[PDB]
Amino acid sequence: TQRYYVERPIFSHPVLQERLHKKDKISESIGDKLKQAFTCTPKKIRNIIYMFLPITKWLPAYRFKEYVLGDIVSGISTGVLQLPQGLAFAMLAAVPPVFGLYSSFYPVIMYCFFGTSRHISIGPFAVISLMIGGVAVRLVPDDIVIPGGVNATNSTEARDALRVKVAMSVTLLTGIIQFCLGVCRFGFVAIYLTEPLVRGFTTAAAVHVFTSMLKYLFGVKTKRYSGIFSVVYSTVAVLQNVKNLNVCSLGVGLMVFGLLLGGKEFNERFKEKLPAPIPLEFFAVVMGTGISAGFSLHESYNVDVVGTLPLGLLPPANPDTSLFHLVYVDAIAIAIVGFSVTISMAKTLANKHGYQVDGNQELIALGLCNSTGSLFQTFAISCSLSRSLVQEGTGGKTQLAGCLASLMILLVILATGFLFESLPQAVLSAIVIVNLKGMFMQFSDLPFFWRTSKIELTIWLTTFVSSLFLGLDYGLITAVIIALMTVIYRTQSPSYIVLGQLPDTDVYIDIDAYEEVKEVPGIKIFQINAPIYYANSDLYSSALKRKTGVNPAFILGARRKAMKKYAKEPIVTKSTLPEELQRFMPPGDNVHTIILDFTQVNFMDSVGVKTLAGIVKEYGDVGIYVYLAGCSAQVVSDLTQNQFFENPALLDLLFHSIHDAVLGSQVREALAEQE
Amino acid sequence: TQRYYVERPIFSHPVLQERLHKKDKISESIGDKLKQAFTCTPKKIRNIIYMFLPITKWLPAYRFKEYVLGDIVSGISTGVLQLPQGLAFAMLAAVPPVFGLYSSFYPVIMYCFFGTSRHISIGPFAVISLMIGGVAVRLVPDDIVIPGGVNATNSTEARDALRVKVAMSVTLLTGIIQFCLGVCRFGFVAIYLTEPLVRGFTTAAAVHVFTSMLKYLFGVKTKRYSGIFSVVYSTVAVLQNVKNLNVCSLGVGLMVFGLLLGGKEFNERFKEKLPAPIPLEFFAVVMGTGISAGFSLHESYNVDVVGTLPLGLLPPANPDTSLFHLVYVDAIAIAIVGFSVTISMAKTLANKHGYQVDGNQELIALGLCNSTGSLFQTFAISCSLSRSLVQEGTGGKTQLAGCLASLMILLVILATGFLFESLPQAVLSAIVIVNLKGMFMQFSDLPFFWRTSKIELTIWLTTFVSSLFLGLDYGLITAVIIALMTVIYRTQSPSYIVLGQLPDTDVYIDIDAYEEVKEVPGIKIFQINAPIYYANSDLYSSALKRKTGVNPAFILGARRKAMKKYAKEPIVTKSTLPEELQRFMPPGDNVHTIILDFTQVNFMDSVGVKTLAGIVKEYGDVGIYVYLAGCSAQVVSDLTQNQFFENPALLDLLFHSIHDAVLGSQVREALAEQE
Ligand SMILES: O=C(O)c1ccccc1O
Ligand SMILES: O=C(O)c1ccccc1O
Repeated sequence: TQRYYVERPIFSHPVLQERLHKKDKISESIGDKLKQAFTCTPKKIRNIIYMFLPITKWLPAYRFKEYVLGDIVSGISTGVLQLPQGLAFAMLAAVPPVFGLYSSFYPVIMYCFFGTSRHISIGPFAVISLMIGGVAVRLVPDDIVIPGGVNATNSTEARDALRVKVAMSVTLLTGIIQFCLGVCRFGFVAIYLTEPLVRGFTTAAAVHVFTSMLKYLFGVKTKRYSGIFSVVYSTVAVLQNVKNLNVCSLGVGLMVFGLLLGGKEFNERFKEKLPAPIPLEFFAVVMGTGISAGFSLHESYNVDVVGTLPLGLLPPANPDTSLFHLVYVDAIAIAIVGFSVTISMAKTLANKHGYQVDGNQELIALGLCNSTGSLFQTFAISCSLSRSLVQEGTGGKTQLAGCLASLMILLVILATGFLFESLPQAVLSAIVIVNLKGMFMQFSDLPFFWRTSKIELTIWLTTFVSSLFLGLDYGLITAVIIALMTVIYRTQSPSYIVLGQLPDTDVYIDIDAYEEVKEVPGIKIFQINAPIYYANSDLYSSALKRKTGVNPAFILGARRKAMKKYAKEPIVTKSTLPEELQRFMPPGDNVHTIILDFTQVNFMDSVGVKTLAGIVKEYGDVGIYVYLAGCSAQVVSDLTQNQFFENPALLDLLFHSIHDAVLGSQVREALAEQE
Repeated sequence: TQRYYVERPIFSHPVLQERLHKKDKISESIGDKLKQAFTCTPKKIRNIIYMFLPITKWLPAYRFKEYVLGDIVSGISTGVLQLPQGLAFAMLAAVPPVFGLYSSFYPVIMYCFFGTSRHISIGPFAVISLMIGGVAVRLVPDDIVIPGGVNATNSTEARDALRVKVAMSVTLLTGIIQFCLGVCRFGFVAIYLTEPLVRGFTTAAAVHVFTSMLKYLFGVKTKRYSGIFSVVYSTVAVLQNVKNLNVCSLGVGLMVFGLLLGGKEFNERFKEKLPAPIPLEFFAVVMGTGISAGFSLHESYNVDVVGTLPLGLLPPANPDTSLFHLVYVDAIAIAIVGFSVTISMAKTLANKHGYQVDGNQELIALGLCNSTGSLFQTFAISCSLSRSLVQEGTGGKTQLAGCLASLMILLVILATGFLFESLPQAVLSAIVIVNLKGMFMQFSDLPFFWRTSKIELTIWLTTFVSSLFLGLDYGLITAVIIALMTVIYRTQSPSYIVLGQLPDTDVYIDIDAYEEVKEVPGIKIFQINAPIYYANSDLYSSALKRKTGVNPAFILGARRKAMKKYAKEPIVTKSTLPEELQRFMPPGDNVHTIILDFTQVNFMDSVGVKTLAGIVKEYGDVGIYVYLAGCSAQVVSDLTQNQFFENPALLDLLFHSIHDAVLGSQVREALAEQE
C-alpha cells in the first residue's frame, strides 16, 4: 500500500476534451509519394535487382570447413531420393518415366537462379502428378483410337502422344497463371493457411497416394477413377480384384518395404551423427534391379517393369495452345495447390533457422519454372515434403544441393540408359509407401487439439473429411472458407460477465469467481469481450436484459398493473417514474444506474449504434441511467459518424474508466436527496 | 483534484492471485436438465400451445373505438391492391390468372391461423413468380407438343397443364423444405441479413421486375430468358423489337401510369389524415376495364387482354411427386429467398411499434401455407413489401385485415366472373411500375454510406451488382459470404498506436494526437485493437518492430559489426548484452523495456501464442524486457492451455494495467544501479 498514488480529478469526457488540445501532422502530396521513384539511385536499382534475382545476393558467402561437405552429402541424398520416386510420379500420370526425369532435371536449375528459400527441394510431387494423370485420362480416353494408323491388334503410341500434349498444355497454362498471379502481388494470400489446415490437407493427400499406389503394389490392372468419392471407388475396385494377383511382385514389394523400414529405424537408432546417412533408397533400387535382371522376372513370372528408357536429350518444342478452352479450371486448381504447398513448406522451414522467405517471389519463380519446363517437354512441378525434410535433415545450406541433384539426374539420363531397365514397379510402390510414414504420423494432433481447444480440432477434422472423401481442390477451398467462418462463430458467442469491485481499490473483476468481491450498492456492471456489429447485436441486448436481472418491459407492465389495480374508486433524455410508493413495490433490487464496459469492444457499425440508442432510450424511459466506460477513439468516431451524438445530454454519458463512472454515479446520487 | 483517491499496492499478477481465492458454483446433472420437461404442468402446456398456435393468444384483446374502422379500411385497401398485381404476378409465371386468385385467397387464411407478425401481408410476390415462371418455361418448352391431341393448327392447353403441374410440384417441395427447416430450428439464421444487403437485394429485384414488365407494357411478344445475364438479354431483346409495337396499349398504359402518379402525389399532399385514402388502384382497374369494354379494344386494335376467367371453385387434388428429381435446387432457392424477404420485412416492421417476431414460427407457418396451397392448386407465396407497407400505413392492427382481403377475393372469384374479362395488361404493367417507386427511391443510400462508412457502401454495391447482372440466388449467397468476409478484413487491418502518458496522472493516450503527452523515459508502449490469431500474427509483429523503432536484428547486426571492427590486433529467460561501451554505441534512443497493451485483445490461438513467445524470446536475447498489461481471463486461459507458462519467470511478466507495468518497470530499474 505504498505505490500507485493517483489523486486525479474525475475525467468524464468533456472535462478531458477541454483539458487537452489537438495536433495536425498533415502529410503533403497525397497519392503522389511514388512519383519520386524510378530514379537513378544506385542503391534502389541494386535493391531491385537483388529482389528480382535472389541468386546474386546469396552467393559471395562461401565457407569451406563444413559447408562444402554438408552441401555435397545433401545433394547426393536428395538426388538418390528424387530419382526413384520421380520415376514413380511420372508413372502415376500415365506418362513414360522419361518425362519424370525431365521434370527432375529442368526446373530445378531455373529455381536455383530464382528462389528465396534456401532449404526447399523441387520435383514432380505427388498430388500434382495425380491431377495431371486424371486430366490426361479424362480428356484422352483409352478406348478411342484413330483407325488410320498401324491397323495392328494393339497400339499404345498415339494415345501416349495425346496425353503428353495435354499435359504440356496444362503445364503451360499453370505456369502462365502462376506468373500472372506473382506479378499482380497475389502472393500475399498465404496467411490464411492455418497449421491444422495444412496438417489435415497433407494427411488426406498421403492417404490418397497410399490408396492409389496400393493397386500397383499388388500388381493388378484397374481402371482409373477421378472425381467425387474417388478414393472409395479405387479401394473397392482394388479389393474386388484381389484375386488373380501376382505373387512375385507382392513378395519383392514386401521384401523391400521391410528392408526400408528396418533400415530407417536402425539408422535412427544407430550413431550416424558423425558419419553421413547411407542412401537407403538407392541401395533398394539397385538391389531390386539387380535381382530382377538376374532372375529374368519379366518373362519367368510376368511381372510389371518400368520399360524401355530412351537415352539422350530432346530439342525444345512449341506446345499446342488450342486446348486451353477445356483445361483452364484444372490449371487454376493445380497452380493454387502447388503454390499453397510450396509456400507452407518454405514458411515452416524458414522460421526454424535464421530468416524469412518472400511470397510473391516464390510464386514468380515457380511460374517461370513451370512455363519453361512446359517449353522443354516437362509436366508441372511443386515442392515435395519428404525431399525437403531430407535435404534439411542432412546439412543443406543453400540451393546448390539442387544443382548437385540436377547434375546427378543429368548423369543418369545421359549415362546409364540401360541400367535401370529391368526394374519392377513394386519396389517403387514400397519406396513411396515407406516415405509416406512421416505424413502418416501426423495423426497425433487429434488428442492434443482435443485437450487444448476444440476449434482447432474442428478445423482439422473438417479439412481431413472434406479433402479425403470429396475432391482435393473443393476440399481445400471449403476448408479455407470454414477456417474463415470459425472467427465469425467465435465472435458470435462471447462471454457475458457481471463485474464487482474489490474492496477499497479500483479493481473490478468477475463477481462469481473469487469470493471477496461485492456489488456496489445500486449499481450493476456488464462486460462483453466482442465487437458489437450486425451479427451480434440482439444477443448482446438479450444478455444485458437477462444476466443483470433488470427487464424494462417487466417493470413497465408491473407499474401499469399497479396503477390499474390502485384505482378502485428541445429534447429531454431522462424522465423520472411517478409512483404513489406505499406498498406496491415488489421486493427486490434497487438499482438506479447501469455501467457498460467498452474497453474490449474493437469496432461498431450502424446496427450496433441503433441497438445502443434503443437500449439507452428504453432505460431512460423506465428511469435508469446508462453510462459507457472506456470507449476508445475508434468506437467514439463510429458513434459520431452515425446520428448518435445529437447532444441533448448524450455527450456526458461517456467515461474514461469503470471507476470514474462509479464515482460519477455516486456523486450524482449524493447531489440529489442531500442538497 | 479532489476525487479518485486510490493508494493501492502494485498488482503484478501473482500478488493479485495470492490476494484472492476461488469459488466453485458447480452445476449438477449436466446434460439432463431437460429430463424434467414434458411434465403435466398446466402452465408449460399452455405456453407450448400459445407458441405453436399464435391465434389463441392474440384474440381476446378486441376494442371498438378505432380498431374496427382501421382494420376494415386496411382490409379494403389491401384487397383492392392485391387483386390486380396478384393477376399480374400470376400472368408473369406463364400461368392463367385464376391460379393468382387462388394464391391470393388460400394461404392468407392459413397464415392468419399461424403467424407471429401482426402487420405483414401475404400474397404471390414478384421474385417468386419470376422464378416459378422460369422453371416452368425451362422444364416445359413452348415448342414440344405431343401430336396425339387435337391435331389443330395451334394448341395451348396441354402445355398449360404441364406448366401447372410443374409449378405445383415446385410449390410442394418448397413447402416441405420450409417446414423441415422450421422444425429443425433453422430459423435462427436471419441475423446475417444486414440492412444494406437487404436494401441492395430489393433494389435489384425492383429493377428486374421493371425490366421484365416493360415488354408487356409495350405490347410486343418476346421469348423468355432465364439465367446469368438475364436482364441484359431481356432488355436488348425488347429494344431490338421496339418497332411494330401496339399504339393503343402504350397510350392506355401511359394514361393510367400518369393518373396513378398524379393521384399518389396528390394524396400525399392532400389532407387525407382524418379521412381514409381512396383506392387508386381499384379506380384505375375499373376505369381500364370500362374503357376497354366500351371501345371493344380487343378487336378494334388487337390489344392484349387478361382472357377468360372461369367462375367457381375447384376440388382439392393430389400433385405429382415424380418430378422432384429435377426441381430440388430451385425449390431450395425459392424457400431461402422467400424466408429471407418475409423475415426481413417482419423484423423491420416489428421493431417499430411494440413487439418482436419469432423466426422459426414464421418459417413453419410459411411452409404449412405453401404445402397446403400446393394441395389446393396454388403456387408459391411470400411477403410482398408494397402490400405490407400499405397495410401498415393505413391502420391495420392484426391479421384480420388479411381475413377481410380473403373475403374480398372470395367475393371476386365467386361473384364477378365476367366483370374483369376485358382488361388490358397495360394497366397492370403501369400499376406494378408505379408501385415499384418506393423500392426505386432506395438509391438515396449511396451518398449517406459514402459519407458515413465505406464498408457499408461496399456491401451495398457488391450486393446490387451481384444480384442485378448475375442471378438472384447466386447474388444473395455471394453477398452473404462477402458480408461475412468483411469482418475478417476489418480485423485484419487494425490501428497500431504508440501510447504516451498524461503528466502526473495515469491516463495513457495516443502520442501524436493531443500535443501534451510525453513518452516515459526508457519505455515504449504499443497498442493493437484486434484479436491476435492466425490471419493477423505476422502483421502485428512487423508493426511492433517498425512503429516503435526498435528492431532486434538491426541491433544484433550492429553489435556484431562493432565487435568485428574493434578487434584490430534450469532455464534462464533474460541475458544482458556484453559490450566494451566506449564510443561505438549509435546515437539514438535508450529504451530498456517494452510494454504491450492487451485490454483490446479478445482471443488468441496457437499461432498468436507462438508469435508472442518468439517476440519475448528475441527481445530477451537482445536485452529488452517485455511486459503484458491488462490481459483478460480468456487470454490468460488461452496462454495457459498452449505451452507458454512453463514459468522460468514468464508468470511475473503479466500486469493488471499499463500504469502498474510502468511503475513495476521503474521500481525494477531503480533497484538496479542504486542498490
Ligand atoms: O512425397 C509424397 O509422396 C507425399 C504425398 C502426399 C503428401 C505428402 C507427401 O510427402
Ligand atoms: O411488389 C413488387 O412488385 C416488388 C418487386 C420487387 C421488389 C420489391 C417489390 O415491392
